Amino acid sequence: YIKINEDEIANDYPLPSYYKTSEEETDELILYDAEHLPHRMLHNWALYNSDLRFISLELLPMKQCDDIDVNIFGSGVVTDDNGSWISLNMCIFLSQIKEWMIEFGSDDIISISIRTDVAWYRLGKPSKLYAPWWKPVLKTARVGISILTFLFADVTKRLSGLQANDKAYISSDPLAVERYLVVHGQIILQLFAVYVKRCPFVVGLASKLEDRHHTKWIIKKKKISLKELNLNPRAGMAPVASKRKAMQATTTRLVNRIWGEFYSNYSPEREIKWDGESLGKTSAGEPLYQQALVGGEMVAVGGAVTLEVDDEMPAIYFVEYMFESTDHCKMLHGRFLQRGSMTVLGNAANERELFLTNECMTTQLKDIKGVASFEIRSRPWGHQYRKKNITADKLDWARALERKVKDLPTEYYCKSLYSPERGGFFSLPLSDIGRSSGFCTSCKIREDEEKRSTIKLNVSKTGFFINGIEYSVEDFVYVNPDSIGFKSGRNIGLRAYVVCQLLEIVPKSFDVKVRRFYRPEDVSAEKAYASDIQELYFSQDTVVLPPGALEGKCEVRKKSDMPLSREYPISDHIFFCDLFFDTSKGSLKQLPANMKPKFSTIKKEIRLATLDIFAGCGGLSHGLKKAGVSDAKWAIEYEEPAGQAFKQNHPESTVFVDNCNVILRAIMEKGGDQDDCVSTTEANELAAKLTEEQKSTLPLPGQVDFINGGPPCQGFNQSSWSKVQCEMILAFLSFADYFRPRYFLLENVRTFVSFNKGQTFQLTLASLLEMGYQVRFGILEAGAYGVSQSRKRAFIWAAAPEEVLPEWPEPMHVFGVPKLKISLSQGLHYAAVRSTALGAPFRPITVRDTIGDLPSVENGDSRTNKEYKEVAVSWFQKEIRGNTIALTDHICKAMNELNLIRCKLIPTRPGADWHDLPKRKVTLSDGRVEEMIPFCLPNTAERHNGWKGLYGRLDWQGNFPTSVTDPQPMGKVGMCFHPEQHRILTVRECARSQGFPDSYEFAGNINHKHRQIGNAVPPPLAFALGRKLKEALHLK
Ligand SMILES: [Zn+2]
Repeated sequence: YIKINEDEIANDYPLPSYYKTSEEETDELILYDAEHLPHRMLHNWALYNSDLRFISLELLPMKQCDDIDVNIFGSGVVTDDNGSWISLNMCIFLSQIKEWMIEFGSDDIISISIRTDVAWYRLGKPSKLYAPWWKPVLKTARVGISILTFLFADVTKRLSGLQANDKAYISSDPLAVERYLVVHGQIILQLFAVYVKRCPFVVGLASKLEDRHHTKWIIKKKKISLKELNLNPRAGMAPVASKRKAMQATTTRLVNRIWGEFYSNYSPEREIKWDGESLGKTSAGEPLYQQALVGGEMVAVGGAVTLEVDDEMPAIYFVEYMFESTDHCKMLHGRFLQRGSMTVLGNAANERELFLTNECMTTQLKDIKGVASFEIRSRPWGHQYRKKNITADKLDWARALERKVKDLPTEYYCKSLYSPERGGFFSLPLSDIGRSSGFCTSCKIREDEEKRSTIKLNVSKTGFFINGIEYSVEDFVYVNPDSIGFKSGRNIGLRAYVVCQLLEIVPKSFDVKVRRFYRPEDVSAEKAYASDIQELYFSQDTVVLPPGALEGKCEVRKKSDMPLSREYPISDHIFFCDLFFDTSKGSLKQLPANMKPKFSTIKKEIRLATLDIFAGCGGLSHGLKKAGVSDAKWAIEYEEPAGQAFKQNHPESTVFVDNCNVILRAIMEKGGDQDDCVSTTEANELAAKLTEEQKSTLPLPGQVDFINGGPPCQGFNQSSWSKVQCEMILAFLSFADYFRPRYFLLENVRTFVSFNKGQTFQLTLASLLEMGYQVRFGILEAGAYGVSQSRKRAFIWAAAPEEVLPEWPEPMHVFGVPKLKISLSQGLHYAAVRSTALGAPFRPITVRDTIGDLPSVENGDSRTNKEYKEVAVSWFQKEIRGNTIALTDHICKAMNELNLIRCKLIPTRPGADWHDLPKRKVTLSDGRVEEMIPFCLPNTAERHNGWKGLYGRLDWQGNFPTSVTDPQPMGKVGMCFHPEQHRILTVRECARSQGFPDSYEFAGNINHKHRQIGNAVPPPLAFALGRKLKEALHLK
């Protein structure tokens, strides 16, 4: 017997996918424990190997065989045989199928059947997931019947002559079609043999199969004897059974109105005389005028005028001041009033809403096309003003509709200042605009920015200014490392800022001489490992640089004067120097006292009551509480293990382990607002079934001052209203609207600003602006703030009109990722923070700095309590271990014997992955011969090839990849193995990768703990945001 394995057939079949199902699954031998076998047939069947990888039916033999090297299992629904035959166009799991059969469809109705060791199985319509592995079998059957209708090289020429119109077309190339025929040989040879029996085509095909021999087998006779247990991978596993029903979200009448209106309107449903007297004179001695006539209509400071434009739509300018030119000219100054449609909002903005901008313009009075009605909205803020705002909104909308019906001029309103450079909508400086004093604040800002572009040397000849930063003699500066003169291995060759001491300014328009400081990583990687992050080595290397190669200023002190407080995400540009590094010998020595280097010399209750929606294990809440800005008094979490973990880590919190929509409905029912609720009847029934004690502790408007959390947006095409109605972002925005918190921090994945052609982001911004918020957005990479796991997160800050929008934390660690840009419109882009790829104050955190001291554990552990065996060595271990003396959650997911063998066979070299496993039939101590190489990708499809990272180890000096949120030791494992040990990353190691302190505790199964760790904002990034918010909170 001759068989062809996956190497040749892999071209036609798609990329290998894996089988998943629900908990409904029963054994097969127990149903029928015991040629003349039961003929039970199958619905929604599927086939797989021992790794639950979908496998073509072509890999099973035709006759009896004593030993079948390839093991194959199946699943489906066992049902009564009805003699269903195919011509064109309770759940069970099978045992090791021993063969398969084509039944001769004399009336062109050929069927499909399989034989396990117990009973026959006729095959019906398969599962939709297995259809890609099902269609090629039908295609080759159609080819076989086409040749049968026709009746070796003559046949190949005949079938190559056919074009793509016929269903039995393969390819016009003789060689490719011959390869296709020889690859699917037995599937045609047996079909021809069951009809001609000794036709030359048959013997030619057999000869070709021998020419492409890949596996021999022995044909035998009746050997049925039940001597197997089940050996099925599916047997014994408990599948995930949640698939929570996406019920319609509970929303307020405002958010629902906005989203429904958007998805229903779109988606697949002259005399120029003055007026008055001058109130003063400008600096240039020009008259200052407040009011003027234009073509019979009015123009005044604080109003808006229109400028004639070439087509398109006229531009609107907010008048700042009016003056008469020296040559008796009527001229005015205005600020650009961007229309809502041209901002990042796009089509999700009202027609009547305009946004102030920093761009200014100056023009003659006679160039005005006309004056448009324009008012500034200053509605009061607070939860108690929501009903009045709703009534005013309805009245204004009715008035606008009435005016549009009678084709009257549109009345505009402005309530936000759109700054794309800062990337957000801010509050209007009502006391700084429309001053009519002849001074434009935006013009002053532009002039100041222009002044921040010149390399000017001060009169003292001992310093200069660059980028608005003053440099002086004896200061400490940053120099780009270049200016001096694998997936895991991202930060493998990136150097931090070169710290230098600027000694003398030598003119050349001048160059600066700087003495060099040497970082620990310059000596060796091991020295950088066992040393502080903020340590510098003194040296006597002086280099001359242009003044444009200086990035900032820092401080350098001794060990005695270093600050006592040590926050983990370091926001202080402070280093300490104690040792001397000699480049000639590379030897570190003590600092001699002969020179005595001139080092740097020293010379409330704002905590906000917090409601944390979708809290999870509490990473964001812990980070914000460590920064002294959040209380985490209330939390809401659907998942039971996540709520348990939150209650474990935050005992003082009040955790609601319930649906967000149900909790919102209960809150809005307690407050007395039922007519403002858009909720399903199921939500009403669930909310009505709540303990009175729980309803007594529910939050109410006025008791919440900070709402934070990340909604689980499904995203992923322009979905209709009936599909976007069930998203949790609507419930989150309804929470924000009803409670009216002073601050609102939304967190989501990087692709949040691109879901549904970016409509979700625009709609979120539109809802937040309709509420009356100041909204800013950005994308932050957690890897640049201390963690060793790259994670890009989109953050949206929202603040009350009278509050201050927090700034974005400055990245302080090197990370090789370009600027993270959000595209607004008109080719404009916004970057939240600078890309610390070519330079940063501190070196990147490596894997060894994170998991280099934890005790070793074998593959699969359950001991949740252990003791440390090695003292903390690096800076990260010392900082994250703290005073903890009991190691918790140091357990790893247990892999089967085959996966353990595969992991042990992976070499402990950087960049190693599944490409390094040897090709050999392995045999674990179970009687199950298996292929060692996990995947068999097609030779073609280069883009769909190069599957690097799967079964991949971690580089010691690399960083944790993004693909370790939920390690899965069944199919596509990914880059999750340990750098040195033969195991998957433990829960504690994954927590340390995200910056979770060793004192943090997780709850639930290992899968639940990993899901909590992967779904939480890193406590480092959360703490950085918290301290930025604390800085913003002290201004007000
Ligand atoms: Zn201006």
